Amino acid sequence: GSSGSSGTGKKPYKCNECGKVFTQNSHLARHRGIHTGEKPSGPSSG
Ligand SMILES: [Zn+2]
Repeated sequence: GSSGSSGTGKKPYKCNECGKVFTQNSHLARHRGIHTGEKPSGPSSG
């Protein structure tokens, strides 16, 4: 007695970070990089 769910992501490979899709996983894995990094911890003072 409830709406049944179905379908995870027909797409080949999507970026759970932004949502970009890449036919080839390799393209995605490498892309995800654009996200990681550039995460400083406040001021440096050095
Ligand atoms: Zn992304």
